[PDB]
Amino acid sequence: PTPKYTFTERAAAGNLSDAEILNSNNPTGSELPDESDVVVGGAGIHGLIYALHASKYKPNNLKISVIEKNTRPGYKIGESTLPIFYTWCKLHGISAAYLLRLFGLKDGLSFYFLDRENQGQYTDFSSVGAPGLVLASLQIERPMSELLFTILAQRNGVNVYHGREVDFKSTVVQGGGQGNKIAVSRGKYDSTPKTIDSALFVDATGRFRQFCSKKAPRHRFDGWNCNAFWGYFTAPKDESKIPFDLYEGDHTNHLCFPEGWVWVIRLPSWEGSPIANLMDMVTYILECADAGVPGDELPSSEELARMFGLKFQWVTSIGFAVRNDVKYPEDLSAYGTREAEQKFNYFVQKYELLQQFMSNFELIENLYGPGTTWFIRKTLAYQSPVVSGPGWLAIGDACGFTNPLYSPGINVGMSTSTWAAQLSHPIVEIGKSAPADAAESSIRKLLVPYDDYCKSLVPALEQMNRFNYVCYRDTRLGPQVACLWQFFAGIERYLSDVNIETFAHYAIKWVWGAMVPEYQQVAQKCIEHIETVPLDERLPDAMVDELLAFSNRIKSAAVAADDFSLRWDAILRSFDRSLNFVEGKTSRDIYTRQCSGCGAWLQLRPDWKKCHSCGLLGTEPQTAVTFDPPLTAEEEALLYAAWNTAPKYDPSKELKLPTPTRPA
Ligand SMILES: Cc1cc2nc3c(=O)[nH]c(=O)nc-3n(C[C@H](O)[C@H](O)[C@H](O)COP(=O)(O)OP(=O)(O)OC[C@H]3O[C@@H](n4cnc5c(N)ncnc54)[C@H](O)[C@@H]3O)c2cc1C
Ligand SMILES: CC1(C)c2[nH]c3cc(Cl)ccc3c2C[C@@]23CN4CCC[C@]4(C[C@@H]12)C(=O)N3
Ligand SMILES: CC1(C)c2[nH]c3cc(Cl)ccc3c2C[C@@]23CN4CCC[C@]4(C[C@@H]12)C(=O)N3
Ligand SMILES: [Cl-]
Ligand SMILES: [Zn+2]
Repeated sequence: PTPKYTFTERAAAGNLSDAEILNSNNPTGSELPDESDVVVGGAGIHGLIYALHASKYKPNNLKISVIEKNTRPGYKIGESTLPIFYTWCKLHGISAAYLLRLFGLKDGLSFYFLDRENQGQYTDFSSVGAPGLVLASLQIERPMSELLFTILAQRNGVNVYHGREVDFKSTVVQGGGQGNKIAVSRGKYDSTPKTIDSALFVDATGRFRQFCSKKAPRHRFDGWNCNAFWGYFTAPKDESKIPFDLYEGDHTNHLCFPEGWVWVIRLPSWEGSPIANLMDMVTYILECADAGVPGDELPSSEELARMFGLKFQWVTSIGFAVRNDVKYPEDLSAYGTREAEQKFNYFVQKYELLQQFMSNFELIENLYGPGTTWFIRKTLAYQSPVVSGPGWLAIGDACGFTNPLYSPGINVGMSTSTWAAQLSHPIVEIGKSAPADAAESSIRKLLVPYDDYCKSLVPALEQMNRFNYVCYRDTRLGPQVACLWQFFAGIERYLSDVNIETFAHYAIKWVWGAMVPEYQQVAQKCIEHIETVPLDERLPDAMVDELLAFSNRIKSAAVAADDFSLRWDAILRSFDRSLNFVEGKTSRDIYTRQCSGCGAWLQLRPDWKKCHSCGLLGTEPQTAVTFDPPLTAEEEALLYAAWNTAPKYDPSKELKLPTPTRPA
């Protein structure tokens, strides 16, 4: 495809604002429609996943308008994504060659557990992702993922309006498929709001819960909650002085300790780029995806930035997520002038390993505009007690949220967004095909499972969060109990069989494994023990021994009962094939390498000879995947064969679940 500069030129010819150039790409036009089947409040990632999935699940059935108050896709925290999300992107026709032009490669999770009383001691738990011919995960800058999904939405019959605000004071939402009247303005100062007559309203306003807060108070779980404070840093090409052995920047890295943990996410940033030029670059990428342009013949990230007049740089997202029963000194002014900055820098010098780690990084000022050098968010976890009602439902963060840890926000959260999307077709047709009272009853009954799923979902994720946090108080429980169990219970068995049709059904059965009975049993034993030890004390060694022996006893039976074949010892660096911990073991598969020119992490596969980020020809990517223990040529062929194309939908085949086989 020859690149087009359609939006760049249109923006300049008409002197168009950011919201105007974006809204000019809408199928129905740059102004709001008088009527729609669905109106979605919010074009964060979940409002857009919802709109894309509803449209793709049954095209040309629902008219969908997404209303977003930001003038262009806005900054959001929440950058790490997981195989289920990549698979969703691939099912929606965007595979890794194209996604890697926009986003950072993620190919593993790694955990380093710092001993608080023996400064400088640590242990680790490391998993790899998958070969490049199998799948990828992604580290995403959220202004770019929300732009990608906006453009993709507009190319699939969905209208997305930036610069517009749902007015929840004058909006009317009513049941029975009768009629919503969604008031949309440019903000509070605007006294010519427009109304969209519509059948279904979707609350995708995230943690602000702008509609469902009207139906129930925010719910908080018992016990401590968490706070987060974070910033953006350079991303060193040379990672070798990082003080953790075998550290890799293409993992989501977790530095874990009694008070909480630090995330470390390497990702490219497009900040400073004009919105119109970005629309042209994204549109080009999608035309290239449509045409099947091979990776090596697709321009690199840096070449796209030259072609479309963009700004591109590598950054590291680094943040604390710590318990809110931490005691701070009253005066933290030695550490900075803002609270977020003060608590971040204070926590870094509490651990010699965090200070040594951070000394590989340089703070970026105001990456996302003035005031954004530092971020702080307090009291993270909450649940919405009501997530649907006559004329509406809620998805994503508007249902509830727990913690950054294991990235449930996007990757588990998209189970609500994609199930709501699928359900939206019969909800709208019911209202068009039955009188009001029966329509409303039928819709209510259809949504009982969705309501029930959301109700038990956040408590399960909250118990998952606490399980990990308490085990992070010790350098044996963290890796050998909490990480082991999250990986065993939550690995996505039979993900290669998922298709658009089964996606929501599969996703709601996953829950990161947090509903697996043996997982809950080990989690409750640890939480019950550890929560009785004040935060400022070390766990008694006998308590660690007892909890470790318990975990291992439950684990060995649950692993024996699982029927899913997996080369556990190639994925986890420190465990054998039966998921037993091995004190010295370092061996495992190698799926990635760093470009020697630009530092970007790359997937090893023989059809990608050039770095996808800077274009430098891998000297001769003789560097092939290393399987340890080895695979034959046939076994390798078989592996890649399973992941080529998702199977067609078979309404008679039953869905194989992601979770371990039950013991019978
Ligand atoms: C510190 C931290 C780290 C995290 N890390 C991760 C991670 O690594 N991975 C992960 O998966 N998750 C992570 N999360 C969770 C993640 O940030 C959220 O789950 C996710 O961004 C929520 O998406 P959403 O679409 O529901 O809401 P949002 O992305 O918050 O979007 C809601 C949208 O609604 C809009 N809106 C609000 N009011 C109106 C109105 N009246 N009219 C129109 N529009 C409106 C807002 O402008 C906004 O764009 C993290 C969360 C925190 C706090
Ligand atoms: C199931 C997947 C998505 C997965 N899910 C994880 C969760 C955690 Cl917590 C850690 C690691 C993984 C992995 C690594 C896997 C293991 N599979 C072996 C055959 C194909 C595949 C898919 C992939 C692979 O190549 N790597
Ligand atoms: C298993 C069932 C009850 C189910 N349970 C769900 C839970 C969620 Cl969260 C979403 C969708 C479903 C479905 C739809 C299914 C899928 N099955 C395919 C073969 C037979 C069957 C039974 C039925 C079918 O025809 N429709
Ligand atoms: Cl993660
Ligand atoms: Zn490069």
